[PDB]
Amino acid sequence: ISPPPCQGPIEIKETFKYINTVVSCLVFVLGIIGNSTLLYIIYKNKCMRNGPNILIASLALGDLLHIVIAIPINVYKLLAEDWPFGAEMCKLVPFIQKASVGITVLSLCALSIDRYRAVASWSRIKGIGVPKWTAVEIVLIWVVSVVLAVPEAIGFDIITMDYKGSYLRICLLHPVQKTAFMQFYATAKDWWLFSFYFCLPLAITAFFYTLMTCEMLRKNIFEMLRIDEGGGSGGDEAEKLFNQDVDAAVRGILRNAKLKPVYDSLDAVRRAALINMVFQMGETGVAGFTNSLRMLQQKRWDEAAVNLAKSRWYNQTPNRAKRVITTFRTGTWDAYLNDHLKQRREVAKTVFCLVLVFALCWLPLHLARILKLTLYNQNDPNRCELLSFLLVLDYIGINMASLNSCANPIALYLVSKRFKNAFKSALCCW
Ligand SMILES: COc1ccccc1Oc1c(NS(=O)(=O)c2ccc(C(C)(C)C)cc2)nc(-c2ncccn2)nc1OCCC(=O)Nc1c(C)cccc1C
Ligand SMILES: CC(C)CCC[C@@H](C)[C@H]1CC[C@H]2[C@@H]3CC=C4C[C@@H](O)CC[C@]4(C)[C@H]3CC[C@]12C
Ligand SMILES: CCCCCCCC/C=C\CCCCCCCC(=O)OC[C@H](O)CO
Ligand SMILES: CCCCCCCC/C=C\CCCCCCCC(=O)OC[C@H](O)CO
Ligand SMILES: CCCCCCCC/C=C\CCCCCCCC(=O)OC[C@H](O)CO
Ligand SMILES: CCCCCCCC/C=C\CCCCCCCC(=O)OC[C@H](O)CO
Ligand SMILES: CCCCCCCC/C=C\CCCCCCCC(=O)OC[C@H](O)CO
Ligand SMILES: CCCCCCCC/C=C\CCCCCCCC(=O)OC[C@H](O)CO
Ligand SMILES: CCCCCCCC/C=C\CCCCCCCC(=O)OC[C@H](O)CO
Ligand SMILES: CCCCCCCC/C=C\CCCCCCCC(=O)OC[C@H](O)CO
Ligand SMILES: CCCCCCCC/C=C\CCCCCCCC(=O)OC[C@H](O)CO
Repeated sequence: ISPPPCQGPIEIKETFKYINTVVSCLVFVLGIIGNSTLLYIIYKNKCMRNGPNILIASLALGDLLHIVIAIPINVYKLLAEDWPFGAEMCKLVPFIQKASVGITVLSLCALSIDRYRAVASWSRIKGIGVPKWTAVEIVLIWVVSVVLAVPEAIGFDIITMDYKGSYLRICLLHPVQKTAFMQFYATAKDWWLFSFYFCLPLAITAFFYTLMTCEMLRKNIFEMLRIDEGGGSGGDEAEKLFNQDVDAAVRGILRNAKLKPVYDSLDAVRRAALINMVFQMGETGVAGFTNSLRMLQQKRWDEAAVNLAKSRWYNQTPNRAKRVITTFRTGTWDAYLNDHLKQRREVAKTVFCLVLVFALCWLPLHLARILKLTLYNQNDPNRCELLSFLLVLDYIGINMASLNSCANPIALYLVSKRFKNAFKSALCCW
């Protein structure tokens, strides 16, 4: 017997009824096949199961449970223009959904941490089967996500709304909560969702991804020099001593006037090539390539490559010079590519892609909720026009956030050739 009143929302809600229904059905089909296939693939590859990619199976299973339970209910609700179900279903759907993105949030954090740990060591000796502590991680992730979603199950209920004489059943977080905690949860829910399900995963994953790429860069520079010196051995002690020589070499470069401008201007990979040269000829010898240094300062890669090729250094040690100059030219590790550098590159790509896909899928909806919280005043005279914009962004945000439930298998297919090959075997060859 409770009502609402305006103008702008009406046609947007009706217009988006078909958009929301189509996106949900798309997510349902793409998500059901992609995540089932992903689970199938991950557990079968015993070298995958050995390590961090078992957390990706946790991702896929959590999204699968949301897809099979919550999305059909939402489709029925959209078409019915009412909540046709009972109170139990009203409590179940938001509980399942909140638990599922919690599993996604914590799995992505765990994946970025475990990838960082793997990079930090030399001569990694893997065990057989799922590592015991990764299994503990999975249980903990799922238990915490479920406990955090419990308030949805407690708070949601069915109420009847009267809209201009028409009665509608609506499933929502009940306006009156019984306990003081549940009343606090209702007031704080919107900020809490932004904090735990958006800010926390971005903070954890950005930090550990950054640590991981920094250690990958040091190991790649270490292998670059060892390969160019005819061979050598890695390990924590060997790397630490080498890193001190690198740090000292960069300290020298920053105190020499010819080298600092080109060094500061260069990217990380191209700085390694310049450090490589400093290791071979010393600091003053590198300063001699004024024309070449100028070209690298002005980003003339091909031009700089030719000038370096025409040098005494090139004549004496051509094989090393060719590799160094390719590094300058491409800004990649392709000339020094071995299995270690190959595996480091694939690892960085998959973690980066999954986190970025999560962030972009969810950012519009979180931005919706925030703008509505801070800005929407119904007491402001032009109340209905601002609502129209927020309602449209909220609808877009809902569909884009929903896409993340099916996006990870597709992203893995597109980014990792290992996963792409495994996808083809399971689907195209079945
Ligand atoms: C961490 O979680 C969030 C963080 C920040 C903001 C929102 C967050 O989560 C939500 C979200 N949360 S909610 O507002 O508490 C809510 C949940 C369920 C329900 C019914 C349907 C049971 C009555 C009504 C309201 N609501 C919707 C929503 N979608 C459609 C209509 C009404 N509401 N979408 C979200 O994410 C979109 C992705 C998604 O998967 N949504 C979804 C889908 C696609 C189907 C079913 C249920 C849901 C929540
Ligand atoms: C694998 C992918 C491409 C399949 C896509 C399935 C989508 C497009 C299908 C599945 C269910 C379908 C909906 C089911 C019922 C209705 C209600 C009707 O009043 C309008 C059409 C509408 C809204 C359909 C639109 C198309 C639809 C959403
Ligand atoms: C890449 C994935 C391929 C698969 C895609 C499957 C086919 C979807 C095609 C059309 C559905 C479009 C539905 C969304 C449009 C809703 C119509 C609408 O809102 O119309 C309002 C009207 O203009 C007010 O008068
Ligand atoms: C794999 C993990 C997934 C976990 C999924 C849990 C599913 C069961 C829970 C709620 C469904 C409710 C069904 C709605 C029908 C209600 C009928 C009824 O009245 O009885 C049940 C109620 O608990 C007493 O009345
Ligand atoms: C991704 C899907 C999540 C994984 C599967 C989910 C876990 C299912 C196991 C136990 C249910 C949770 C047990 C605690 C939740 C029940 C609490 C509750 O329902 O409260 C009733 C409320 O008080 C009435 O008003
Ligand atoms: C792997 C390890 C698995 C560990 C598994 C942990 C499961 C959840 C534990 C604590 C969360 C519960 C904390 C909240 C307690 C609520 C107390 C309560 O229910 O209060 C009654 C209420 O006051 C009457 O109306
Ligand atoms: C294959 C599926 C895998 C699914 C794996 C999921 C693991 C969930 C395990 C324990 C969570 C139990 C949560 C218990 C929450 C206790 C607090 C509570 O229930 O509060 C109700 C409130 O008191 C009413 O008024
Ligand atoms: C690595 C360090 C991470 C540390 C672990 C962080 C995990 C949770 C994240 C944010 C906490 C939630 C903050 C949100 C506060 C609840 C909502 C609120 O602000 O309630 C007050 C209300 O606005 C009055 O009107
Ligand atoms: C120097 C050490 C600091 C290192 C930091 C790393 C930890 C960051 C992790 C989570 C932060 C999440 C913060 C979420 C902020 C939103 C909370 C908020 O805005 O409060 C609501 C509103 O203001 C009330 O009315
Ligand atoms: C592309 C199809 C878009 C469909 C509709 C929008 C859906 C929005 C969700 C995700 C899009 C963003 C995903 C971006 C992933 C980038 C991965 C990447 O950049 O590769 C890593 C490498 O290190 C450098 O390329
Ligand atoms: C996953 C991506 C989700 C898909 C997102 C696609 C972008 C939707 C933008 C505008 C459509 C709705 C705009 C409605 C603005 C006009 C509302 C109105 O009242 O117009 C009535 C007339 O029939 C028509 O304009």
